[PDB]
Amino acid sequence: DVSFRLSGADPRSYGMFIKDLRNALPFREKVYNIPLLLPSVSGAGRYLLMHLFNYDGKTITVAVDVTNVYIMGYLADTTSYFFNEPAAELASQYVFRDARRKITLPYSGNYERLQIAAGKPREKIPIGLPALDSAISTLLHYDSTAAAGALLVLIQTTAEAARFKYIEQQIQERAYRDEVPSLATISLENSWSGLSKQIQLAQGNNGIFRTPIVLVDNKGNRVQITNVTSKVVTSNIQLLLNTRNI
Ligand SMILES: Nc1ncnc2[nH]cnc12
Repeated sequence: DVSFRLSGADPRSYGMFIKDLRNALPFREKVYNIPLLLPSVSGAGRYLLMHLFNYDGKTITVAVDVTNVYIMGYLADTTSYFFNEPAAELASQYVFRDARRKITLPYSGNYERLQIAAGKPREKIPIGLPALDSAISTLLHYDSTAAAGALLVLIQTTAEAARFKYIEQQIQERAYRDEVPSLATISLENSWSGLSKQIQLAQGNNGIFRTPIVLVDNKGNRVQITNVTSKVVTSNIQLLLNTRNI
């Protein structure tokens, strides 16, 4: 289980929470020195539980699928809430079985459906650690419109920060002030499967990508990633989505 408490949270303890989250995800192989996540894990062993405590010390417990870092649902007080999709429903068989009631959220867990329900695209939703604090507080008292925007903050400050060191950095910069994500953060979020597939395919091709991935960089310009020598590969991506699961 990993745990983060926002009271006392500073860029450094956050950096540490994100290092422990990565560290808690099982892998048997490293492809180009990046952890390759497992193709499947069975049952209960498929879910990591994160305890998040907001500044006032209230907690929600989020269940994450360890094969692809997907947030499946969460428990607030005595109620579990799960995304409306098959994988979240399978997850309910193993986690939060102690909750007095189980509520299925009107939407599934991907960004398209969540932005529709929340009302804004995520490039207009400020993220940071004050926004994570706010998100926890929202999720404690059900409201499904408000839960959609809070869950967009929650995904980006935990699962997306574990996947890319750049997003973790970005959230460390927003430790005392929220700010909308750069377009580089949106691009990276959207490319994880692609990037993961081509680094794994690069293995039998001299570290060269069979199809290059285009990203927006820091300075907002289009940039083609073509082999594993790239800074995106050497420094930025931290966990690889197994090809079996793409
Ligand atoms: N529900 C989710 N959990 C983690 N990463 C995601 N990316 C998009 N939706 C996500």
